[PDB]
Order: sequence, then structure tokens, then C-alpha cells
Amino acid sequence: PEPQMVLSPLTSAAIFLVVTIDSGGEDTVRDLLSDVASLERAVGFRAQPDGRLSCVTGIGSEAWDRLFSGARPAGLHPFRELDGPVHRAVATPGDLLFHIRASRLDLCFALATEIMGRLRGAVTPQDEVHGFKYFDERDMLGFVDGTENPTGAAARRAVLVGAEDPAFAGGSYAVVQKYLHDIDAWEGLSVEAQERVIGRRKMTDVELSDDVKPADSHVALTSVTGPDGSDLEILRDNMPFGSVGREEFGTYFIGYARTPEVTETMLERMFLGTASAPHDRILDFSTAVTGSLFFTPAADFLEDL
Ligand code: HEM
Ligand SMILES: [Mg+2]
Repeated sequence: PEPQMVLSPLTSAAIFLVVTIDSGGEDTVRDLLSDVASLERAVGFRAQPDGRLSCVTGIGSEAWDRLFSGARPAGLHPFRELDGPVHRAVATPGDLLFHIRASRLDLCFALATEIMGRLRGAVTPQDEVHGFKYFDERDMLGFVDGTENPTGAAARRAVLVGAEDPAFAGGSYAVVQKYLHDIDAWEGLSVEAQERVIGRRKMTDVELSDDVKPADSHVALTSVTGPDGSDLEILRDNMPFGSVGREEFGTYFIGYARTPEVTETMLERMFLGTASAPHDRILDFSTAVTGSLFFTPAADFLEDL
């Protein structure tokens, strides 16, 4: 089974497009799903090898039951709202995700235009974010973002469904959340205080040693081990976005994993906390305004519709 391009090389541009399927739009969506790989080749090929254009298509739980009959991916459910004592992870509507990445925005935009042209009158846009790589892989908080992502075989094993759900092997689960940052509040902190929020040095990106890394730092709370002692990993490709006029400075979070259980465990630790941590300190400067969960099927599943 051939996975979608979940494990993309590093790209500096992205479009995240989240849509709902209007009543009666199911047939139009099915036809487009069977063509998206063709469209990705048509738009991207003339910019190879440096274009690196890819589209990962995800289908939400409710949408799956409208589009398909028979067996479902084992972990496919609607995003689970988290009502923490301070912070809330909201669930927002989303039937289809198109995670479009490239070395240039122009390739992303052209593929988004071709996809949305085919879906006109069948879908309603819910979210559209144009993301950009910010200096040396930094996010809007000024920290390097992606450092401890798994690579190679480790990444394949973390993100791709295998024999635990054999009918859907080569798929993945994507969790998206659009975050807005309170940059005025963040910039009121010293660099040393910001490093205690994230759990790494700001300029050099060296992890704080275990003796000084706070229990409520981002890195501490999103570090999770399984019962068998192994690290539970996700693959992230967070993208900055914003609008200076509106004072909107955001991180578009996207995390891929073999099972939503790994991503949801991290979210629970962030929003509801643990024994030693009320919540992830990153949320004191970051508000989630969307939250959706998608299954990204194997490429051959989409081709065969
Ligand atoms: C709120 C906006 C977010 C920002 C700005 C952000 C930023 C960062 C930064 C700067 C790092 C350290 C460098 C790195 O390894 O990437 C990091 C690590 C991480 N983040 Fe986030 N993050 C956010 C949300 C989330 C969410 C929602 C999750 C999970 C559901 C998550 C999971 C992780 C994980 C697993 C790591 C690696 C921890 C480790 O193993 O060392 N992040 N993030
Ligand atoms: Mg402000």
C-alpha cells in the first residue's frame, strides 16, 4: 500500500484548506478524491525537482460515513473537545483537509485553485491558511519549530497505520489546530522565561537539561513514553501565518500519527495537565480557534474510488 506524502521533505510554504461537504456534494467529492494525485502531478511536475509540491487529503469521521460504506479506520472519530480549567481545545467543523506544501506558495495556490474549482457548489470553505517558513525554521514565538520530529524509519513507524488496522494500512491521522498568539504578552517575558515555557534555548535550540526543564514546559508535556518504555512520537509541520494589520500572529499546528491516541494523549497533557503541571505554559500565549481530526488514507485507496 502506497501512503500519501505525509513524510514530505522540508517545505517553506503551505496552504491548509478545510471544507465541509454540502448536502448532495458527496458524488462530486468522490470524483475529485480519485483525481487529486493526477492534479498534484499536473501542477507540480513542471517545477520538479525543487518544487516539492504535495497534497495530503484527509477525511473527517462524519464525512467518511457520508462518502463510504463498509469498514472504517479503527481510530476515526470527531476531534475530542478538551475543557481544561483555564484552556479549551475547541472542535470546529471540517469534512475534508487539503494539506498542500511546496517550496513556493505559487504551486500551493495553483493546486488549491484546481481542487476548489472541481468542488465548487459541493463544499463550503471553513478555513484557509497560507503558511510561511519564518527565518531559520522558527515559529511566531521565535523558537525553532520541528527539531525533535522523527526522521526516516522512526517517522514511518510513528505515522503510518500498519498491521493493527490492516484494511487501512498506509493511512495516517492528522490533527489540525489553528493557534493565535498573544505576542504582546509573550514579548513581555525575558528570553530566559520564554525558554522555561518551551523547554529549549531560544537562540541555539539546545534542550534544557532535565534538572532545569520545567514540568509545565511544552517539551516536558509533549514528551510521552508508552507502557513498554518507547517514545510515542508524532510528525509535525507547524506553519506560521498572520496579518500585521489585524495583529494576527499564528501557528497552524498539524500533527500526524499512526493512531489519534498519541496526539490526543499529548493534547490532554497540554490542556488538562498532569500531577506536576496545571497545563502547558505555551497555552498562556496561544489560543486554539480551530480543532479537527482527519484520516489521510493510503494513496491507492483514493485512486480506486
Ligand atoms: C501552540 C502552538 C505550538 C507551538 C508554537 C509549538 C512549538 C513547539 C516548539 C518550539 C517545539 C520545540 C522544538 C521541536 O522539537 O519542534 C515543539 C516541540 C513539540 N511540540 Fe509543539 N507547539 C505547539 C503546539 C503543539 C501541539 C498542539 C502538540 C501536540 C498535540 C505539540 C507537540 C509537540 C511535540 C511532540 C514536540 C516535541 C517534543 C519533544 O519530544 O522533544 N505542539 N513545539
Ligand atoms: Mg496584542
